Amino acid sequence: MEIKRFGRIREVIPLPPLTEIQVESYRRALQADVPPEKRENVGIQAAFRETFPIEEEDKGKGGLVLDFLEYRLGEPPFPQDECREKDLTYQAPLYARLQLIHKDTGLIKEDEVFLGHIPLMTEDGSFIINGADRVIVSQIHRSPGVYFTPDPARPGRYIASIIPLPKRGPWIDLEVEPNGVVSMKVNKRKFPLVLLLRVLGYDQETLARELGAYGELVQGLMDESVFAMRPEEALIRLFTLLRPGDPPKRDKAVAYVYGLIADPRRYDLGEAGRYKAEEKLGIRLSGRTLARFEDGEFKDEVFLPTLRYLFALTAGVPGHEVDDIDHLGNRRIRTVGELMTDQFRVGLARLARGVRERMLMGSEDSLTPAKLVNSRPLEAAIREFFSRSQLSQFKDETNPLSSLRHKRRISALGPGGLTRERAGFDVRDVHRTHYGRICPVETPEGANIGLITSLAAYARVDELGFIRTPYRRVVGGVVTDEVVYMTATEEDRYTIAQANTPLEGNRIAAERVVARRKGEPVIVSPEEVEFMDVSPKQVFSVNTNLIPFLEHDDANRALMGSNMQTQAVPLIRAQAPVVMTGLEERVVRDSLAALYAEEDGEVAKVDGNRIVVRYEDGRLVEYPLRRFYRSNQGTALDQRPRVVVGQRVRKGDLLADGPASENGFLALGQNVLVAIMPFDGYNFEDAIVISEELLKRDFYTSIHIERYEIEARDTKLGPERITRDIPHLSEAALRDLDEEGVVRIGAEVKPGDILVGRTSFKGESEPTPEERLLRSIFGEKARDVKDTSLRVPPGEGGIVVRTVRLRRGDPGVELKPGVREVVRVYVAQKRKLQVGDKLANRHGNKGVVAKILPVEDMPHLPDGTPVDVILNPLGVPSRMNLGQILETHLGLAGYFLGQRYISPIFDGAKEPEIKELLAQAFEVYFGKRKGEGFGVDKREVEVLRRAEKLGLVTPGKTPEEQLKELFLQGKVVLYDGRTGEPIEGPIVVGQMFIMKLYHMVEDKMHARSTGPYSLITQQPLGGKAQFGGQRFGEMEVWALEAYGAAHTLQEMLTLKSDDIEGRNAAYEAIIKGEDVPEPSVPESFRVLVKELQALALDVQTLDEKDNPVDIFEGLASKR
Repeated sequence: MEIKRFGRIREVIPLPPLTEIQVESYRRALQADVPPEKRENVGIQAAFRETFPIEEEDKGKGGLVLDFLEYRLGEPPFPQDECREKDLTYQAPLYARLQLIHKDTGLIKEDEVFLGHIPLMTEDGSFIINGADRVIVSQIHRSPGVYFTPDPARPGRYIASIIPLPKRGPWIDLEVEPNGVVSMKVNKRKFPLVLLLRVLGYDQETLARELGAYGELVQGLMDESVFAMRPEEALIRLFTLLRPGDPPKRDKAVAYVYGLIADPRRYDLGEAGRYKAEEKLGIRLSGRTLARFEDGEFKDEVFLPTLRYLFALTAGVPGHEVDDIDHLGNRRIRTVGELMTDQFRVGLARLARGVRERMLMGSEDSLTPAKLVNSRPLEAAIREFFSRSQLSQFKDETNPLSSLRHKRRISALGPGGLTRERAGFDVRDVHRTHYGRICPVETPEGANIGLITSLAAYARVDELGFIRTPYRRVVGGVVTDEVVYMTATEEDRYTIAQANTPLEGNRIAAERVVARRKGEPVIVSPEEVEFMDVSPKQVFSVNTNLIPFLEHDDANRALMGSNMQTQAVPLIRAQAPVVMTGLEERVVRDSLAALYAEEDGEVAKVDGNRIVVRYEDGRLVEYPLRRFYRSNQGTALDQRPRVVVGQRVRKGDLLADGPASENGFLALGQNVLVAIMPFDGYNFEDAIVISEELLKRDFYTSIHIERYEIEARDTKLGPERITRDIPHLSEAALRDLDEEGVVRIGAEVKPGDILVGRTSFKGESEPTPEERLLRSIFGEKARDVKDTSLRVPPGEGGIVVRTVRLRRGDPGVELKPGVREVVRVYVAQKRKLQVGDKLANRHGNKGVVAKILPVEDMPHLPDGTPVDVILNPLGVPSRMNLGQILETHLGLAGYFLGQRYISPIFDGAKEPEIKELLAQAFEVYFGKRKGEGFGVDKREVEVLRRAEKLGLVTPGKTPEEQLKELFLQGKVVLYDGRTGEPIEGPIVVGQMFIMKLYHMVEDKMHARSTGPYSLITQQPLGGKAQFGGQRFGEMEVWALEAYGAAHTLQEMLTLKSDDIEGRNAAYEAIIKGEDVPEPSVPESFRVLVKELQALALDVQTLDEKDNPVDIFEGLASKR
């Protein structure tokens, strides 16, 4: 096979490390690989320094100084796989150096205290919390700064906002309502903007003239002069303004709080907050946030500039001071590291809280180790974030691509501080700045609609979570190969152009060429083009980039296509698309599906379980291959060796293929020849007709594994024994229960077979009088033990492949309390494609198999080769994704030309280039036909007749020539298969890639006859083996109500769900073939009446004449 790739836009730079976000964030987060000497001090070390110097001075005796030296964590308790076999949280041990000082001679240094076991990251970027690999999804929010937004209801003038995160930490607003008041609010109630400047030292005269000479608003400032005439007294006066009934005297205490340390922030001095400053408003910052504690007299280079800019914003063009909040230079992305560092610091505070109490509890000086440190907080805290945070979830590894995406996805629903469930509608939409920074497709149509999405191609989190998107520079009419990752904000200052601009190299080629200033499409000139787009790829996400001709598909349906791939299941037979975009390679590679060769060398052994290669460096290493592992969602992950024995390997070449790779290429589902016409009704709205032949070959077939588990619980009635003993009826069911108790590996288990046996006790506390007689009659001596045995749940099982049992003397495992022992049973099964299944191409055409046709009679081409699947055309006009029809065509060429292609995103193949390849295909198709010995059918000629009358072929040309034309159009003649006659009119056909979608647990069609019932609510409930009833909602009630369905609705409310006495007599009646009984009162009704009686109210039903009647049959009358 050969590869031909069409578009030419010089791809200047390789895509970045896809999991860089997850990997590097945790790198900077926990800087543990490098000594405390190394400078990166953010994250852990930062959070540590933040709360370590615990100064506790006076109330009794103090002068406490506990100081941090160096943070070191290094020897993991156990390893990865052992952490999955056994329930274990892969976490590194950490204990930093600590030394507490004394006001008396002595400083005790108790070196280590290991508090907090913090999880580690896998080399791919995923975690391992408890058994399941988990992932921490990034988030978005208002980057702590100051903005000015238009006022709420009064059309008049807008107000100022100062945003300080963490939560604890004031939230300021400056608003002027001139009849006599100005408003500045910290927690809530407002006060004067000048009483404060006065406090700091700004007097009426110097203030008003320098700041607002150009600003008449200065008059509101010098207004209440009575108080402006006393400096430091203004300090006490504002204190007075706050409200508790506090001591007037507190020298410089609260001013400190809004001064240097806590409330304002320790975000790195320099670029954290001072960036939002010098560019947006005001020039300097002395001390991180408005901070100072040297003379008692505070300095505030921030309090005056904010007003300075409000006087400026309100008075003209110092610049145009309006902040579009959604500008990404305002909305920041929280990489993993930050998310963990914050929970780590929260724990540090919980820790430092308890320690303070113990600076008073310890008797004399030996209080360094246990007296100050308790590991209970940090454990619960960080543990809670990895197992319970709404943000970290099961790794979605249906197929690698999936998990990769789930690792990079961004969420709102988080801290609660940033964006909750209320809407913020504007945020949900795809903002202008989302360019190269977020996929415009990447959003879950439905409930949580704009609140989530995975990021883009070249998108990278620079220093602080600001997705900078790359844009290359173009000085004059010259375009460069240099790139600038720009902030959202700066992007608007320049005139940027799209990549589609005809380029000669550094030369722009057309005078009137498109560019877009700031969210506005603008036809600019080559001389104005300041910057240019990097690529068509950076615009979207990975998951999306994988789509062929994205260019021709409605952005709405292209979403479906992207989410579809996230639902792709690994087939034992994985093939790459006949037509690819170009990243399939990089996907499998950057994801960790296939195994690549470190350095050059030769191959030694090629097992089905290992490839021990020999590098030319004089070394050889064994490369195990995850034979058959269980993915979180139950898909097979096997590495099939692609290298033979003794082979010189290039550095970075596929030794084995990942779960779904063919040859280092991503491959899901399989390329199948497909006709695109209507069949009877088999493909009616969105139904798919499939050729039986597809099953003959093991084409769409997938291996699944479910993990049934049972426990031996300790009841006070007697331990539940796990034995081959199944008390009541046969040995026939005990065969596969070979091992005494457990089931034998390799045994075929059907629904209702014993997977594992167990024996618990009969009653709650007492034996049975009636059951006493029966046992005695045929065999008194009857093991009173109950059959509580894990059985195959309806639905399906396969053949047991592995089993695990953990008994009494536990190795290094965690058995829950009461839990005597556990028994796992891994079962595997081959899933061959069937009518229930759903398959869908990358474009979005989704559909279910409705009929598997015998190759005998499905559409067949002139040469005996028949089509595998017949897709309905109707599904194409409405939806707008011609891309699939473009794929099919290139596919046809690749079938006869025996070649695969790579059509980039928007630069790819072009309609003429394809008509070209089709022209070559015509000779392979029909050229052989010529030589093989035959010409054209009566049929082939006949469909030509109807085709020229149609208008597909130039009348007057020879059939040979006419068919070429007809072929180039992408359609060929097809005969029925059932009749052998032709299908009037050419029909297109070709090689379209189609994947098979994963079957959810719901897919296991749930059918329930009778079963359990809830304890307080008496409505049907399922769980383990009984399916659980379907819900009959109001919307459905009305449906019946509309109909004359009286009884049928009664039934739905009585006999079927709540009529306690009803459902019982119901069953029994049915059992005897009795026309079911007439409904008794529903328990929902009785539950109610009583609920109602619980409250004073008395609800009594009445008769024809206002008289009693009785709902509660006979249990309410007394005694």
